[PDB]
Amino acid sequence: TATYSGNPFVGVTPWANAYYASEVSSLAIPSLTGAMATAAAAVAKVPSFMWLDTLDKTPLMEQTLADIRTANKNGGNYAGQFVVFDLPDRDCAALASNGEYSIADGGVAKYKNYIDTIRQIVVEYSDIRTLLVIEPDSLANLVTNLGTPKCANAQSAYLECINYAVTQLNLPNVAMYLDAGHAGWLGWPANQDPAAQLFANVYKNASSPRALRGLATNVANYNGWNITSPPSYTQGNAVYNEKLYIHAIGPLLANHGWSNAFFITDQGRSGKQPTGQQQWGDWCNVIGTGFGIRPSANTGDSLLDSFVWVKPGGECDGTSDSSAPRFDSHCALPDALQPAPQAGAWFQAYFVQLLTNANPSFL
Ligand SMILES: *[C@@H]1O[C@H](CO)[C@@H](O)[C@H](O)[C@H]1NC(C)=O
Ligand SMILES: *[C@@H]1O[C@H](CO)[C@@H](O)[C@H](O)[C@H]1NC(C)=O
Ligand SMILES: *[C@H]1O[C@H](CO)[C@@H](O)[C@H](O)[C@@H]1O
Ligand SMILES: *[C@H]1O[C@H](CO)[C@@H](O)[C@H](O)[C@@H]1O
Ligand SMILES: *[C@H]1O[C@H](CO)[C@@H](O)[C@H](O)[C@@H]1O
Ligand SMILES: *[C@H]1O[C@H](CO)[C@@H](O)[C@H](O)[C@@H]1O
Ligand SMILES: *[C@H]1O[C@H](CO)[C@@H](O)[C@H](O)[C@@H]1O
Ligand SMILES: *[C@H]1O[C@H](CO)[C@@H](O)[C@H](O)[C@@H]1O
Ligand SMILES: *[C@H]1O[C@H](CO)[C@@H](O)[C@H](O)[C@@H]1O
Repeated sequence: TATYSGNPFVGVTPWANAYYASEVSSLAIPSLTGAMATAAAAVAKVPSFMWLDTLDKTPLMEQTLADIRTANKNGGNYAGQFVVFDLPDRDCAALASNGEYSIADGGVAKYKNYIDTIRQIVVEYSDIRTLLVIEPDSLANLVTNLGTPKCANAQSAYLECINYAVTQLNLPNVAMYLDAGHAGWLGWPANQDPAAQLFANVYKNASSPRALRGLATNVANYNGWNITSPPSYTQGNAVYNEKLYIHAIGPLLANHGWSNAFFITDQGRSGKQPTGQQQWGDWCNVIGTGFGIRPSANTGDSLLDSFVWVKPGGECDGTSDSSAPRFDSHCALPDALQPAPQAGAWFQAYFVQLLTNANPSFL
């Protein structure tokens, strides 16, 4: 049951990790009352992805897989879900990056060690199907942000590191999905082909890895999956939702050598449409959002393997504190909820917002 054919989401149930469940029960619930905290308890049972944003997060991955092995040894049929996110000079186009490795200070070698560490864990838990999202906010920058010096200089490192990750994690119990931005980034007509070309090149350059199932879209973003009317901030783009995006880029990938590419789409913060975004490019702790379509493989779509919740709702995108290190001005915009703590830290007011605006509702 660890190995699979076709859609890796079919035949298993994604695991709802203890890490996120702890945050909800210990940081959120003690502050909620009645209907609200009962609804919060339910959110903790919805499976979401765990982010390995630092090397010191790897022991947590092993800990999670141990829990799953027991659950399965205890009759479960669960699969792990993780995000590989520690590229050197990470988020090259961002005003502030929390990435621990730098290309200038042997970041490529450090990244390979990080991948070697993850591989050993996956080989150790060969009995568990592991679903992985590979490096969000990486390759998309190579399509539109080469005008930014940091991205231009990180191009070779990004491609070398991604090749290593994809080849070293190419195992029977693994299913990988390369991050491919979203409709508002690569969905624009002029960006579709250049993007398809790059992703197809990465695939073929890694010798068409069996484990590389396809692409992941809308990660940590808020686009709707199949909304019938275009939000004002999408003006000028015919591809205004994720469904239109994957169906546009799908055939293009085939034209470039990558046939049979499938997709997964983040809907964890897409429940309320339109959102409170004043501009499509606004990504930090956006106001007017809610939990969206629940994770499921019954997508009613030919290209979507599953709806997923990659970015865990409640965990901060970045701080709004100007006197704080790693401060990004995008988190201080009128459509960003404030005050916001450090990236990854629990953001209670944001969690309550998502819970209140949820669709399907939890209340
Ligand atoms: C192909 O793989 C090599 C490493 O073997 C890497 O250096 C190169 O950047 C990759 N090229 C592309 C287009 O992915
Ligand atoms: C959008 O997708 C959801 C989930 O598959 C479905 O319930 C809904 O009917 C769809 N709406 C439209 C307009 O296609
Ligand atoms: C998935 O594939 C493995 C071998 O790669 C088999 O042992 C298993 O039964 C399933 O077919
Ligand atoms: C996880 O749990 C679901 C129940 O919704 C099963 O259908 C699946 O086979 C796995 O055991
Ligand atoms: C359970 O785990 C979460 C995530 O680390 C903590 O925030 C919480 O305090 C508890 O230890
Ligand atoms: C944290 O713990 C509480 C109480 O056990 C649960 O209700 C919640 O779902 C989460 O697991
Ligand atoms: C959240 O963390 C607290 C300890 O800080 C636990 O008591 C609780 O059960 C949950 O794991
Ligand atoms: C729950 O959230 C409240 C804020 O509404 C905090 O005061 C409390 O410490 C807990 O984090
Ligand atoms: C939500 O509902 C549950 C079930 O009655 C309660 O235990 C909780 O206190 C909240 O009111």
